[PDB]
Amino acid sequence: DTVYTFPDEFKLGAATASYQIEGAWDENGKGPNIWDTLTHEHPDYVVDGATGDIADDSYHLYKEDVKILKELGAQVYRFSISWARVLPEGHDNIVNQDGIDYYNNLINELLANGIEPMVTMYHWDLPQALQDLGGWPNLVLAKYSENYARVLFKNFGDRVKLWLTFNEPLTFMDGYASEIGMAPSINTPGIGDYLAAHTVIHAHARIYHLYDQEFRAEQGGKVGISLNINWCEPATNSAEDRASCENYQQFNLGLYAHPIFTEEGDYPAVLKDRVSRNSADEGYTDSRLPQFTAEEVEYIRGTHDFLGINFYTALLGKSGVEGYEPSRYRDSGVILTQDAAWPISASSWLKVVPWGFRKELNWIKNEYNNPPVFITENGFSDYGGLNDTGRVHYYTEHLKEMLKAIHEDGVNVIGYTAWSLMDNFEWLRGYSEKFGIYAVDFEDPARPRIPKESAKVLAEIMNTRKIPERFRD
Ligand SMILES: O=C1O[C@H](CO)[C@@H](O)[C@H](O)[C@H]1O
Ligand SMILES: [Cl-]
Ligand SMILES: [Cl-]
Ligand code: NA
Repeated sequence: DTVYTFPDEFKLGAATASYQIEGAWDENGKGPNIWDTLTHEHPDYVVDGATGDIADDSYHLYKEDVKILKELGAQVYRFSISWARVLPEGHDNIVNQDGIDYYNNLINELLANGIEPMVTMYHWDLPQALQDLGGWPNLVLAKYSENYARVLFKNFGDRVKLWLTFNEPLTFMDGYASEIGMAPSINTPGIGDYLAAHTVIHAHARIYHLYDQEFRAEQGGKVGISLNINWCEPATNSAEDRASCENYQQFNLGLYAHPIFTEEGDYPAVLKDRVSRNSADEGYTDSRLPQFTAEEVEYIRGTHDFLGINFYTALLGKSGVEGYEPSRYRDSGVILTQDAAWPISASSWLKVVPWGFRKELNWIKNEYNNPPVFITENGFSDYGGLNDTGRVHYYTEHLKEMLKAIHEDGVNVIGYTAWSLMDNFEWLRGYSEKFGIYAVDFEDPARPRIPKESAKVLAEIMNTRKIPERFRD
């Protein structure tokens, strides 16, 4: 039963994000963010015209969140801080004491209940005042991000020892690649999304160096970043299809992880080279991919204490090129599909491919020299219901695959937080797609959280520190 047992030091818990759960979008001095803007000005972009104005009301109900975390037996709670709740103007001239108090109250409540906080600084909710300068494509945001992090480290770092600078820049960069998509819903594919990535990488590095310079000696914590990646399985066993899947890994994970997690640093060569060639062929004087100087490469590489991974699903990849010119997908040189045989979810993009998790963990181990990996998200959507057998099966299979990666393959996985503690605002899908292990009634002003079968099974896993026999192969 070794392969079914969690290592003694391994941390298990659950995860949320600020805009998805908090509500109180304009309460007690909080400034507006790009998701306030999207859901207020462009309800046509969101299922049901939903907003995060109330969501789970975790701004008011944070003690209820801690209660269910304690019931679950979570060792760690991953949550994010709302930038505009703390710095309503984005810049650090005004610090909102209400925001400071709120996150202190949550942190203190967690610790009093024996649950460790893990804090994501940026989970997609950029202050609108910073978007008005251009947002992530504008490199000035790297210094603004440093200043925001300083406020967080100063106020919370005495009690928070696990930090993630960013969540899924691969996803939020796409807010600069569509007029109707993720906030801020700007249509600059193949140009502005790359600029956003570049700024994020710079920002991450500044934040890490800040921690080293101003806080680490005193606080003794760890700073990472949460990167999402799908497994990409070759459609056939050919060398050509394998090449396309390597392209996928480099264009999705490597975009962020090669600069930070390798000894060499910089973007992956294939990323630089394919974008350079495509840009030339299309008549640009300059490559659409921004460049790091040698000094920047050195500054950025090594800025990590662990790697956060969000893992959900897999794709098939075959040799070829498709997508619009210009775009990151077209530049990446892979044709992506899903296998019809894979079990479905309530999300078009999410198919159940648990063995892909093990493959991805091995890819990461080999590419980045077995960094400590914390699984900061993994989970499954349905449309509702407490007898969530699909979600239970999703978790038990993915945890089994992860445990094989640890025990059989030697991957240094150090923790795992399920996405999500509770049903919440699922971005452009509104409240229509449910990812929680606790259900929430969004028509009940009290927003009660009630356990699904998956919450019960995860509690059993957390308590026993093993995969129960009935879920074993
Ligand atoms: O990777 C993610 O997947 C989740 C499910 O789509 C989403 O809700 C989180 O905010 C996001 O970080
Ligand atoms: Cl084949
Ligand atoms: Cl049994
Ligand atoms: Na302060």
